[PDB]
Amino acid sequence: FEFEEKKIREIMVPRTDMVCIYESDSEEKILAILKEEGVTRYPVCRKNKDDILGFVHIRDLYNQKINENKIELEEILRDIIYISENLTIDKALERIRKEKLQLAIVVDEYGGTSGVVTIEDILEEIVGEI
Amino acid sequence: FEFEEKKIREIMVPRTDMVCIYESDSEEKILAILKEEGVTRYPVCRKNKDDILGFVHIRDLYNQKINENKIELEEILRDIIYISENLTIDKALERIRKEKLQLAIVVDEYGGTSGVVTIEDILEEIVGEI
Repeated sequence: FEFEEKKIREIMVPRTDMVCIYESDSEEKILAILKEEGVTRYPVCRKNKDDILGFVHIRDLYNQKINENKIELEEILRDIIYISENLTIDKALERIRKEKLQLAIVVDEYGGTSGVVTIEDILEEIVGEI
Repeated sequence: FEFEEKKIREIMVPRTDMVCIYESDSEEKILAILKEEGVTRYPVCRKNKDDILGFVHIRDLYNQKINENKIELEEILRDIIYISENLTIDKALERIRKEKLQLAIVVDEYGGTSGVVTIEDILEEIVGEI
């Protein structure tokens, strides 16, 4: 019940803690962050965290590097959806479920990135209330 | 180069640290461990960690519970492969890549479970050496 009134803002990884791979990051930096972080899907940014280009999956990154000794982000870049931070957790699931994606960029009232949230984060929260 | 002589034993989650969902676990216990552990794919065991039935993915578990208020493991159970702990990391990748799976149960010289290893664990190790 509590997740019908509860906003996505409450369970997102906030902008400051979100890890973006920037298109200009070195390959060394990318592997260093994939290794430290325990995470499978990374948003890719141009310049700043408000210009999201899409996301990438860790397996794709590693297969590029292993097979060719070069990471080409554009060739493995996968689409994201944007949702408002005032969307309730249940309508978020409905939405992301409908679009067939696992990852949402969460957007503030000024059209900036306020954070990021995963389909699992959202299911984890809902099954909580049941 | 070092991963051509290096065994899977060296990068597996060992038996003792591996988390198995047992077929007889309560639903409460399952959600409690999915929540604490930061992990997407869980082996399912009957009785002990040497009788692996397959594995399950966290999204499937959560969708069962949310949609029906009941977890039925058999209906979401996905196949695993077994590899020897003396397989080298490169032949492990070849093997798991060939079978189209993301998760291997690693087996000792007595036919027991010595641990578990993921495709990402293995790519993470290989790109290390390059």
